[PDB]
Amino acid sequence: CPLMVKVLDAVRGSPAINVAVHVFRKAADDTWEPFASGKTSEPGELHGLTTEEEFVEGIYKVEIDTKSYWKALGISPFHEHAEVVFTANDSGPRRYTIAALLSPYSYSTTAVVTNP
Amino acid sequence: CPLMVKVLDAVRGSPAINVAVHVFRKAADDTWEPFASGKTSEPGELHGLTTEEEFVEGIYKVEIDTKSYWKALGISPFHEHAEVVFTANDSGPRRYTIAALLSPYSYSTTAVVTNP
Amino acid sequence: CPLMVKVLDAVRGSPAINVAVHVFRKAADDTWEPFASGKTSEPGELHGLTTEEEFVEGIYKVEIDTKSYWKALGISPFHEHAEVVFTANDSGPRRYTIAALLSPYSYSTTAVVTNP
Amino acid sequence: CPLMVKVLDAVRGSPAINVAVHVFRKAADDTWEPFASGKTSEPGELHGLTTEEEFVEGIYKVEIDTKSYWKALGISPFHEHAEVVFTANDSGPRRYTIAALLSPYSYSTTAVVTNP
Repeated sequence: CPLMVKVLDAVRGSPAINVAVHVFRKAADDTWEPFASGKTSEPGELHGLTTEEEFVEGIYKVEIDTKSYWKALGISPFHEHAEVVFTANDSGPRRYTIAALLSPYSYSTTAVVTNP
Repeated sequence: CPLMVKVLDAVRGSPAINVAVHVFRKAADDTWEPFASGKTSEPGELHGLTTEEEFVEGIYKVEIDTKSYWKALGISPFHEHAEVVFTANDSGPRRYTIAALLSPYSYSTTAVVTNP
Repeated sequence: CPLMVKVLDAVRGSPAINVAVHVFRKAADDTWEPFASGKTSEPGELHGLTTEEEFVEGIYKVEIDTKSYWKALGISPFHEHAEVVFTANDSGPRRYTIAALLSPYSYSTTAVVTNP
Repeated sequence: CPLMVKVLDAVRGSPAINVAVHVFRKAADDTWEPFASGKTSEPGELHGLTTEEEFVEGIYKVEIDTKSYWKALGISPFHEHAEVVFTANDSGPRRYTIAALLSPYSYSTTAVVTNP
């Protein structure tokens, strides 16, 4: 798993479950092309997005469908989605965790990059 | 001001100066049209992006060029930029402050929305 | 002002009004002596806590009564309060802004430190 | 494990390793008495602080020794420590994760409370 997404709900103090997440990779022609997607699990995580072979260096975007999550809870949100845009770099072996901490009018995102 | 952006540096405990900011508005053909741009000042703020008249209802994207900010300080950060995407003015004119708090591998962004 | 506190509500996207704040200073006998207190105003700010003369070097604690804030809105939050503990003025007078961004089960706090 | 602590470094994008963490419980006489402590592991976590039997309802404080962590990295920090103060509540079965995301001049803390 070179790429995992973890989403937390700062209002309820809980994993954010059933959050849609879409990953895109920037193509040679500079448009965003679909790469992987899924929905977060009960632990708030999305595993199995990609493989070491497929996850080559390049620019990626992770879009987290925050608005739909809040709407499901009846809470009026600010953002359409949370967007995380980064370059994958081969720099020796690496695993990327993209974490997001959600509130209705605020989010934080952190990258935890480790070497197994 | 109907739209202001404020950027803070969590490493230095200071406003983030000279950060480039680009604002886009989603067009009828679902493309991101350039709307406004500027750079943060010494207090870490960007004022004067738009006017109440020009700032109509729509979906806006505020792009904060965090990578260039970090690189100029000698840090190779994780993200390319911070993106903030939101519907504005859909229940009438509001004033929006988009704040961002920057660290090399993490950022948070908050919206403060007031009714004039 | 040598010390200002600003508090934002991440649920509502608004300043956090009427939040009680208590400031302490560590005494020679290592107890926390009351230093100043107040409540945030409509812009979510608390000004006028102290003066450059009174705000000597020391270890200070800013206690933000977040629990009472949430409870008044109908939310049972996780934390009792937010505590911010720091050495101040040890390389001469500075101006400190202590910011806090509140959610029911999460908060962040940032310091912006400037030299007048 | 009814109580776990997880600490992340927002500057390096990594778990925060070898961070001292002290837990206190508020005694009948209203003073803070030592309850548990340890240092974070390579994954940035501290497990095994307490047991279900010992972790009774009451007010707890988790102190995270952030200053020492930054100092070890040669980075000048703002806070003496990060302090998390909360009431443990029996509300059916519960597991508490106290997460902290560290920057030199800012931290966030989140409680993730789940039911196994």
